Amino acid sequence: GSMSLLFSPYQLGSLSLANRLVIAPMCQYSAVDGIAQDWHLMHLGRLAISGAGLVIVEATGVNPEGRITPFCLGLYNDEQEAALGRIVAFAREFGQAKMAIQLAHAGRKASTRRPWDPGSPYSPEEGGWQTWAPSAIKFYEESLTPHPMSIEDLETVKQDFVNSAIRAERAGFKAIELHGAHGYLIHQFLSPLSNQRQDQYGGSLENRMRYPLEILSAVKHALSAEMVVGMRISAVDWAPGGLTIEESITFSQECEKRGAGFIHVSTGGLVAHQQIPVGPGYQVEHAQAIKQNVNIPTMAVGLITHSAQAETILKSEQADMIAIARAALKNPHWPWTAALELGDKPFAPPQYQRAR
Amino acid sequence: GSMSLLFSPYQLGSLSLANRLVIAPMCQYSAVDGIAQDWHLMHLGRLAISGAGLVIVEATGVNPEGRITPFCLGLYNDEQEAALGRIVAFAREFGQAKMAIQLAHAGRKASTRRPWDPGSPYSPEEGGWQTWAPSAIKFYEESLTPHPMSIEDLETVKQDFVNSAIRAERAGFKAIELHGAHGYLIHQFLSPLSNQRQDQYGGSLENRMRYPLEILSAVKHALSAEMVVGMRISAVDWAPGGLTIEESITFSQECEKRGAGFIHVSTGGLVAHQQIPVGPGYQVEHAQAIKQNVNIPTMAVGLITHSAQAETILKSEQADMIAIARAALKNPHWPWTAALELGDKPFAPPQYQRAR
Amino acid sequence: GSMSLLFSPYQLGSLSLANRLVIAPMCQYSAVDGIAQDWHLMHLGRLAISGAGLVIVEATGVNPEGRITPFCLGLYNDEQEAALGRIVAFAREFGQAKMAIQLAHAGRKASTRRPWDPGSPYSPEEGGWQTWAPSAIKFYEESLTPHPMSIEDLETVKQDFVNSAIRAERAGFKAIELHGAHGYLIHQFLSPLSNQRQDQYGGSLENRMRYPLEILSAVKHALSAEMVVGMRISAVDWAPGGLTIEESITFSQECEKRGAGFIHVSTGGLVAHQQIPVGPGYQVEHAQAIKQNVNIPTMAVGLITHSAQAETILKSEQADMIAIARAALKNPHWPWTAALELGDKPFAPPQYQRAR
Amino acid sequence: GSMSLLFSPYQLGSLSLANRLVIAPMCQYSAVDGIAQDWHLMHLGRLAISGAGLVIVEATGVNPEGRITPFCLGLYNDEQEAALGRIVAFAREFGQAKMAIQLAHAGRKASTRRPWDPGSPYSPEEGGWQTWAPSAIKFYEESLTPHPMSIEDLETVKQDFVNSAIRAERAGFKAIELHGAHGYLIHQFLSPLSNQRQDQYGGSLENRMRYPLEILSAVKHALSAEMVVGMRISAVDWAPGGLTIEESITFSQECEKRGAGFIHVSTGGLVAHQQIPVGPGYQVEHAQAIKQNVNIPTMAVGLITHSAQAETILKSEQADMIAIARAALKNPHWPWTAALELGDKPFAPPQYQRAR
Ligand SMILES: Cc1cc2nc3c(=O)[nH]c(=O)nc-3n(C[C@H](O)[C@H](O)[C@H](O)COP(=O)(O)O)c2cc1C
Ligand SMILES: Cc1cc2nc3c(=O)[nH]c(=O)nc-3n(C[C@H](O)[C@H](O)[C@H](O)COP(=O)(O)O)c2cc1C
Ligand SMILES: Cc1cc2nc3c(=O)[nH]c(=O)nc-3n(C[C@H](O)[C@H](O)[C@H](O)COP(=O)(O)O)c2cc1C
Ligand SMILES: Cc1cc2nc3c(=O)[nH]c(=O)nc-3n(C[C@H](O)[C@H](O)[C@H](O)COP(=O)(O)O)c2cc1C
Ligand SMILES: CCC(CO)(CO)CO
Ligand SMILES: CCC(CO)(CO)CO
Ligand SMILES: [Cl-]
Ligand SMILES: [Cl-]
Ligand SMILES: [Cl-]
Ligand SMILES: [Cl-]
Ligand SMILES: [Cl-]
Ligand SMILES: [Y+3]
Ligand SMILES: [Y+3]
Ligand SMILES: [Y+3]
Ligand SMILES: [Y+3]
Ligand SMILES: [Y+3]
Ligand SMILES: [Y+3]
Ligand SMILES: [Y+3]
Repeated sequence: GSMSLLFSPYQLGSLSLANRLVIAPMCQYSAVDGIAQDWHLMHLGRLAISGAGLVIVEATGVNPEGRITPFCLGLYNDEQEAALGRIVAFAREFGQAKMAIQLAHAGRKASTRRPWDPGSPYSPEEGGWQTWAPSAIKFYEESLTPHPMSIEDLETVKQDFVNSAIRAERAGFKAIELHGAHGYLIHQFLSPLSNQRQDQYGGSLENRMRYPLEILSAVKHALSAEMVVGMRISAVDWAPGGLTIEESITFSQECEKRGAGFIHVSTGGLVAHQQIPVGPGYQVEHAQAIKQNVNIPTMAVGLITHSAQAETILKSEQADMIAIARAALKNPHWPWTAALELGDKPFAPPQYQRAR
Repeated sequence: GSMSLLFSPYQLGSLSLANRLVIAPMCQYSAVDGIAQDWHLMHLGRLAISGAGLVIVEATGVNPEGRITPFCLGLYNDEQEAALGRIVAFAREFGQAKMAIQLAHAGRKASTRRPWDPGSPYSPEEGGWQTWAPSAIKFYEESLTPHPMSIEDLETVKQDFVNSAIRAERAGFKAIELHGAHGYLIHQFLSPLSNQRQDQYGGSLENRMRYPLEILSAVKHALSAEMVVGMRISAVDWAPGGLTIEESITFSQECEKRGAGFIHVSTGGLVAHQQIPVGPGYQVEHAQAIKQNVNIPTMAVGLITHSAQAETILKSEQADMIAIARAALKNPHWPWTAALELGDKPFAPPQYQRAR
Repeated sequence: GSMSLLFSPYQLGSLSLANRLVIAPMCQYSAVDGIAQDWHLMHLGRLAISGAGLVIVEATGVNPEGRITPFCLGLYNDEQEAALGRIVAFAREFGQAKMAIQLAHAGRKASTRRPWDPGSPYSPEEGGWQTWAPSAIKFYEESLTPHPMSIEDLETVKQDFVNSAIRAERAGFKAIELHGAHGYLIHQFLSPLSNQRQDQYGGSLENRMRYPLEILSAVKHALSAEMVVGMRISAVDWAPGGLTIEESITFSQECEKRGAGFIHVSTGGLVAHQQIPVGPGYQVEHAQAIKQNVNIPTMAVGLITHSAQAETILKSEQADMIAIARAALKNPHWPWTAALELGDKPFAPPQYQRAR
Repeated sequence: GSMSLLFSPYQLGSLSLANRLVIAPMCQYSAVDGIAQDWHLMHLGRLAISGAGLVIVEATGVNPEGRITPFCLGLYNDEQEAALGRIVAFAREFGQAKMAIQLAHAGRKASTRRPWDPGSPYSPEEGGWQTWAPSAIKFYEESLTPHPMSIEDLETVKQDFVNSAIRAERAGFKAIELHGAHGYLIHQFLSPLSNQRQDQYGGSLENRMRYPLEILSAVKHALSAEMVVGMRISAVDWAPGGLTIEESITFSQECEKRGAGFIHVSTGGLVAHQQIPVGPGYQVEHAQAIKQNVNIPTMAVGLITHSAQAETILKSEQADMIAIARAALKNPHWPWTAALELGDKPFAPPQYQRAR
């Protein structure tokens, strides 16, 4: 690349990327017992040949109770690892995208239904399960009060993150994103609205960061040095008394000190009474606040739908990388059109080059 | 549908379609021994969820020597049939498209390379094969002169079409398109530039139509009556002394009498010295000529790239159905954008409805 | 031009046009006593530099009572002629469009309000006037029954058309379009729903065509031979018992025999109880019916909004020229984008070439 | 407006604007003796009905020698004022834009040719004139060395700015933009590359700002209090030893103290050996630097071509208003399309509402 920043090659730690465009993680709710299915090969295989330099696989539960739904991906046994490795192998052969995976634990937001099947969370008798959380504070008022995690629970989930990370590297993923955003377990520890613990893992900012930073360090220590481990954050909670940009800056700096390779900057998701001023680029200001206070790449996301918008965000130095989600659902070849509009050569596998 | 013709439900014989939009067949050159691969599940699965009412699988050889390349799909053994049936099953579960397959024999254009691997056709020592044709007339001057087919050769290929058709119906395909276009075997019989036979299968128009009409009747007789069997034609050869629109009208009328369910109207492909006046809708006039002389649905194709162009073709009654190929490679969700521009509700699988 | 038909130079009679794109006439309702104002210089000057090869000025009344509204253009005195000549001179200096004007008489549809001021027609005491028509049959039930025109009335209006044509030629217009469409005076004579006369100007088709053909012949005879005089028609009435495409074909053939230079093919407008199947290219079929039966250029119009749609209409030979109206109101530089989409050089005046 | 910031009503000093979209000044080189012509009515009248809330008329010379070219607008006599007043009156009748004018003196860049007539500046005997500048330093090496301005020259040109401002207010303009950018006279004083004076108007930053700040204060004092007077700046020179963003921040703050109503942030234009990193939004970072240090509205400009890009600039608080130029030449109804893409009601005069 030469004409635009968006499609110029970029170095993410030890990982050489074809460009600065990222496909954000998007849950598909199409797995069986956490095992990726034909849908994921069709869905992720398309994103891998889209032209983006990095594709982040949807939130993947580190243990059965960490899945958002009974239909989410998991990475806690050999059968799930083999299915994901097959998809990574397809991406290696046909696309120019590096494959990353988002390791997650849904915390108090687990055991829920597909978004297109509205209703209350699955009760244990309906095939659901009781959730875990830093504190016994509910997100869904209609379901069971979450189990407050003991010190041994913290070590169990942390080891599950480590084991899922080791499986991911073995399956061929070149980067890992820890899901500390959108109201799931790590975010639940970070924010005072959900963390009311009275030990050293709740209260002050340093206490609320303590367990998420342990997970990051433990994951980084269990992987080879060339593996990239990043953190997706919710920089603010959009609710009174929640996470502030100053605290998220501090957390992002602490993540960098422990070897995080990038910060993926999102917002919201912690409480139902949030008020989010949704609009084009409504989270770009938060990405710029993070980028100006860390020395690792920052990914912006949120209603980024046009190449000229994406390139301005990079050129004006609001972020280092552009992530898109819904624009890629509408047009999975968004990078093709975007590269042409910016004057760069679009990527296309040989099978598709008669349309180029 | 209610706002446009393009996205109003349509009946193709006994086959109820969600709309009048067709994805034209597009060779992928990604098979192994004729067996569909992961690429085809990714490629065809996406087209099946695109919103189109009908997806026509790429040209599939009825026997090993009928493949265009060593990397084309085949439908002459159980392993190939099972792999295609798996893709059809994916379409039945997630998409609203009916699945069709184009049964083909490449004739004198067989045993060639991938289009992105330029070079001469594969010689027999390179893993290629000598081709079959109605007459010993070469398309590629650098390769072997094709073997002119005897009467028993005609019956062998005809039975191969029948067997592939039976396999296709068993694999779940609801429609079959016989490939009588683009310079392959059936087209080679139809045109005087390639058919110089001295028996009852060459010479007059009725002789040149005789063998293609036999294949159609044999295929239609070997399948259940609710199966749709259509014919893709090259209405003209774009070369002096070749097929004329009057002859293609006659052949299309003869196809209807034999039970053909639709006519898919393309042009060209027979000889290398063709001069094609390519441009937006350059084959639509040929589709209107066929439509005005037959009582079965006519599909138009050829540089149809915009919804307003497609809808005008239907409203002005130049054709009954719209086929797209390259526009679907560039944007596999073309029907999504097209439906919105025409004021109709776009189709999207539930996994993607948060982008709708 | 060389890449598309739409932007290839075209010969309209003795007029050499830059392309085949026409801006259809569009009433602006912004005149004072029929005199063009600053609005018309802003509006028509923009259309003249748009890139279209031909701009047709809105329906211009040949006498005060022939105006649709008190705010319509007129061409029956020196002050109106001078104002229009100033606009034609602006077009000559900056644009590549030839200037045409639509000469009209509203007949029984005259003396009405601006479309954005809904209400009954202006009564004579409100500043309106009683209308003239072939028969005493109302379009608006709330207004005065129109005067049925006597023999001297026919001669008077015909002479008004002649005088306006002479003024138009003197002001610099290179083509004239007679408004025989959309339910106005000439159309009122053509259709049996509005013409119930008992003399030689009503009854048979030959009688209903008689007065419109006299106007055409008289206009053609009064102008220099290189002036182009065309006819805009309503090919059908979209009402039971109205004009048929067969009758409009005959009238269009009679127009050519009198020296008409083109047929502009529209539909509707005669009666309020019409049912029009509106949609993209819904009048293109009617244009093709006329084009196949005359040897003068045919202009298609009606929801033509995209370059690929326009080029398909020309390439498939449904019409000889493409007319647009509402697409040019939405984007007055529609030809700029259209030429780029078709691969041709877009026209731009030197003041705007830093955007090219 | 309510759905987007770009099309929400905005307060610019005492001026109520329909939205936050600005049409940037664009020289047309179509005047005669500084008098606006039919071209300017066509061009500026279209911009006034485009939907933008503010239209800035092209750089207008405060005296004959301050014009960039012999074909630029001037505002130093009654005939020029009356012609501009007739355009403002057209805008007031049909559009929703408030009208502003850019008052300028080209300094050492005066007496040049139309951009589409490349060549050396007009010499005095060819109808050109010798230029004035803070120092006898040439921009064009082929022309006469500019006159270094004496104390009376400063007072004379300052009075010319005052007189033109009074004429502009009398002609109906509601805002004035002083042209302190793009290498013209005021910019020539600000930058050390062009200002080498040894008196109190050169040397230190305080000295280089002294004369531009006098012009602003004198213009502000001669107008009514409700008139808006802004400053267009070149925030950096893109050349070694030129203006820095720190210096432009200081100048912008000094402008605010003396009553400037807004800062319009551009860059470059001072020296020919500049190297500008052109790209989408390449001047937005400079606008944000100004916005973060002043309490008056800041306008961003420079390759802003898409609504999502423009809205992101506002929502992420890089600027308060969006200015477009070349995008408005390509599509003068850019605000119409932009409002629809952002979900707001587009503005259209009643004559055009049948296209909405
Ligand atoms: C269908 C869907 C699934 C998503 N799943 C995830 C997820 O698993 N993990 C995550 O961090 N974000 C998820 N998100 C949020 C996106 O990653 C992204 O942050 C959000 O959609 C805003 O970006 P966009 O406007 O480009 O879509 C999902 C979004 C959608 C629409
Ligand atoms: C990559 C590619 C593969 C194709 N393979 C086939 C094929 O197997 N059988 C066939 O009948 N046409 C084939 N075609 C031709 C298309 O079906 C279609 O008729 C042609 O591309 C014109 O349509 P379009 O302009 O919409 O692309 C292929 C076209 C492309 C671009
Ligand atoms: C505002 C407006 C004014 C029009 N005025 C005229 C007219 O004066 N004479 C005429 O023959 N048609 C007139 N028409 C009809 C158009 O010329 C054209 O035939 C019709 O709008 C369909 O074309 P389109 O879909 O491209 O707009 C007008 C249409 C509009 C929207
Ligand atoms: C034809 C043309 C004329 C221009 N004239 C002026 C001018 O008179 N005064 C000025 O400050 N900028 C002028 N400019 C610069 C623009 O105002 C604007 O700052 C620049 O084009 C970048 O914005 P854009 O990318 O939206 O076009 C002109 C630009 C163009 C293309
Ligand atoms: C036939 C009467 C009339 C024509 O409209 C005479 O010119 C009235 O203006
Ligand atoms: C200083 C002389 C001059 C510069 O503009 C002003 O009078 C000449 O017009
Ligand atoms: Cl293990
Ligand atoms: Cl999520
Ligand atoms: Cl083919
Ligand atoms: Cl009309
Ligand atoms: Cl300038
Ligand atoms: Y323990
Ligand atoms: Y920087
Ligand atoms: Y019909
Ligand atoms: Y009379
Ligand atoms: Y022809
Ligand atoms: Y002096
Ligand atoms: Y703020």
